[PDB]
Amino acid sequence: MMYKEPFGVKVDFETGIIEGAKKSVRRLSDMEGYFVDERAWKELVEKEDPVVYEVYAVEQEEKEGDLNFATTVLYPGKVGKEFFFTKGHFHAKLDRAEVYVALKGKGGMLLQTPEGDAKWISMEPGTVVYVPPYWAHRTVNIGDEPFIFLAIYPADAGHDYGTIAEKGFSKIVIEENGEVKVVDNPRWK
Amino acid sequence: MMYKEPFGVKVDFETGIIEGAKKSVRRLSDMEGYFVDERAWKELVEKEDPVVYEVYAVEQEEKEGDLNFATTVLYPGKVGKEFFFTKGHFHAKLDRAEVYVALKGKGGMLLQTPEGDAKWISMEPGTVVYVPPYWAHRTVNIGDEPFIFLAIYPADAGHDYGTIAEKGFSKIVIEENGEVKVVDNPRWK
Repeated sequence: MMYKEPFGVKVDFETGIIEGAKKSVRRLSDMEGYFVDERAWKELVEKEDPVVYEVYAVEQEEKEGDLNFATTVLYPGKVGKEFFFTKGHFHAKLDRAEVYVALKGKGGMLLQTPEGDAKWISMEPGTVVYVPPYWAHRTVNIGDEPFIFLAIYPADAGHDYGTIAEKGFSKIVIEENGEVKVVDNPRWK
Repeated sequence: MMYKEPFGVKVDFETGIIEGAKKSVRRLSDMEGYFVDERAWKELVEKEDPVVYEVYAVEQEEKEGDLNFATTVLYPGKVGKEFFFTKGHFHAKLDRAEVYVALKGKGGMLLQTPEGDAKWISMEPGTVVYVPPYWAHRTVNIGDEPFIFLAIYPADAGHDYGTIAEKGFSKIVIEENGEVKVVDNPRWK
């Protein structure tokens, strides 16, 4: 049979860049509906429209058994009181796991079951997080430097319904009085 | 529903040690039959019998779509002219990818299809390697310090060590006149 060609690629742990990867940039204007304080979001778009995160994906063709990987630079910031985050993956094939790996910065992972029972895991350099089957997840930057991480998902997991852009997550992550706080999301029904 | 608990663990990128992950120690005496030079293997066993490599492993119950992960401290050394390696596996379920991430040290990967065609990939820090479906593989240390790395594989890939001592890999990796060389395995048939 014709076997796939194996390869090695370099990754900078200080910049998350992979040479040759499929780059993708998400600005704040690409995240309408996602943050709670919708007016802060408007003010911050017109006046800067900052970069929220960069992804560097190395994805295969979507077969059972095969693996994709991805680095993300998630930049620091706030939209109101709420911390910058990724859009949030919820899988098409639900019982896939994912392994995330912290490379540089301070952050964490917001997780939730389909019904919205929530879990928060802190992430410093070196922390490897196992996302189990059936869990949604989104990564948040809770520090002052870019949070960079490597992600390893199955090729056949996908991203769709259970949508985050209209529905979202049971809890949000915010800064109250210097301190980090996982609290309830008022927009979650 | 019954859902699995997500978690974080802490991986030291300077030492390989995952906290509370449970070690496997393979000392030279556990790799009988693996290195071309059987007689240098006996000699080096009698005298010292060192730990060739350690594995700190976080596994799930094997279940299509779940992932394990594990670091390896592959210690440095040689058996005659041939550098120290992992025993290396074909998977029990063959069409399964892995992804490796090199953390410290200097090394490489040896890879091979069921029919024998080899492939060598340099690994230094930053090197992520995609091990595609249907390939066996073995990690090799080629410098004077430990080669430490992380691996993420499908939880149900299983473990075929049998084809690899019995038959071998088609190519071995040795030091010859100071420079690292990848050559044919005299054992190979």
